[PDB]
Amino acid sequence: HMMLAALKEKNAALKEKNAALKYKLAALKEKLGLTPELAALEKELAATEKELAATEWELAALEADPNPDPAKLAALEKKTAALEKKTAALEYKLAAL
Repeated sequence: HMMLAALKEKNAALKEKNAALKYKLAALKEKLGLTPELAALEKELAATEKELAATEWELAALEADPNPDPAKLAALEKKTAALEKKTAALEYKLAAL
């Protein structure tokens, strides 16, 4: 439960970051036009968003489980860390524009 509570908080921060990146992306599209780089970053943001939605389903099932599988919890933890790195990389690509 302790490790699952932290994963829920990390997921919450990731959804908030993804939303703000959406508004930054759209703002950059206005300032610079639809450049091929922005189109690539939008495609990467849309993908990352879909993986974030999928892992929230895993959080919910693990929360409902009276004895949550440590293996599934560890799989979610590594997936959350990968998405945190992917989102931070996308944030840097956007800030560089």
